[PDB]
Amino acid sequence: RLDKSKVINSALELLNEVGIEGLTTRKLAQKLGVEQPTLYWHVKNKRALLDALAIEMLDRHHTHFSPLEGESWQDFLRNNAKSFRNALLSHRDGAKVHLGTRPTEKQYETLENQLAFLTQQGFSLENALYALSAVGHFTLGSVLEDQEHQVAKDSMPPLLRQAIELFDHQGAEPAFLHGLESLIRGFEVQLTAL
Amino acid sequence: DKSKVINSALELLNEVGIEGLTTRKLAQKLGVEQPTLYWHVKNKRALLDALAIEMLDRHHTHFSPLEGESWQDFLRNNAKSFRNALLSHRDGAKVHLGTRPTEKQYETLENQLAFLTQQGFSLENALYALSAVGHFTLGSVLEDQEHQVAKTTDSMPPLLRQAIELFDHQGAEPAFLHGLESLIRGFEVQLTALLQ
Repeated sequence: RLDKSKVINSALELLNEVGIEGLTTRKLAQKLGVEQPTLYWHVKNKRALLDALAIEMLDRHHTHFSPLEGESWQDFLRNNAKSFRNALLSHRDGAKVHLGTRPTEKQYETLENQLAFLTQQGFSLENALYALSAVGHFTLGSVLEDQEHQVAKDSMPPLLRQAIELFDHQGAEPAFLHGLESLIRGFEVQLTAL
Repeated sequence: DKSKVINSALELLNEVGIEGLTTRKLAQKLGVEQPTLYWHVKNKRALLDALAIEMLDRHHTHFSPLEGESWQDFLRNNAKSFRNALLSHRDGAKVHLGTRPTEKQYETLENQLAFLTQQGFSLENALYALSAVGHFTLGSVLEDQEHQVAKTTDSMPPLLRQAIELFDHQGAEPAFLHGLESLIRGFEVQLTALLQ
């Protein structure tokens, strides 16, 4: 298994060194000191590699995937999103690596449980689904922006000036927590109306 | 001319996707030698910038409020407009990712912040509201297009089985519309707060 090999740690390191673009099975094979047929025996192509990496990031850094019992659905959602975000930021291009990942048998177990929890709070199955996907889409989107501008990082109009300096002083986390609260609060308003 | 290059580049994108897309492929698609194309597009990053910008010119048409329009309706129409641009071509959302903004887009950002503040939103609330909508929209189309690529419901657990079956029936749009409303309500609640 990849479990008993240094393939994942070696790819994770290469990822940090060159990013998802420069990460190829060829370079990984050279990093490992082996030729390609042997790396192929461990993992078949870059997509299968990224999948494994995505899941390792989740395994290592995605703490709050199911709700603490007694925890409100609002709290579950906040902490789930923060936890997913921490996973995506744990490595370079973590969000791009996640994109296109095939959920595992466990990720379905975990997503059945999440749907069970919200429907118990009076979300229709539809709205539970939409709620988790909106939080997920928002978070993925944020981290993608964030990670693309970690790379980049008067006559000017006041409002634009204020908005730029805002992100220099405060970074991306307040914007993240703000959008997350806008979502959770919007769910409450929507639930109430329906 | 550049119109020929861009239209041909858009076709190639639809044919081969963002990953198959190269300036080499584009040159041998067009009539021309690679150094000829170079003067239109330096490299893949420049090509992708040009395509992202073209999808926005063509389809992202609701970047400023049409006056009379409520801030809510503007935010809706802006987000749907933006989504249309990303969905207009294969891998549009990935093409958009990592494009730097033009001076015009910054000029647009000024106007939008001015507009939302005029409704009573703090600048910080204006700014974070706009990013939330943009980030939600981008993330949606990404996983949507990413899911479109996918080409077993009856083997998986009860609720999830029903949930995904629901997703296939009513495609991706309803989830997007609903999440867009949720952001808008969250914003409205901020609007009615004694202290933003």
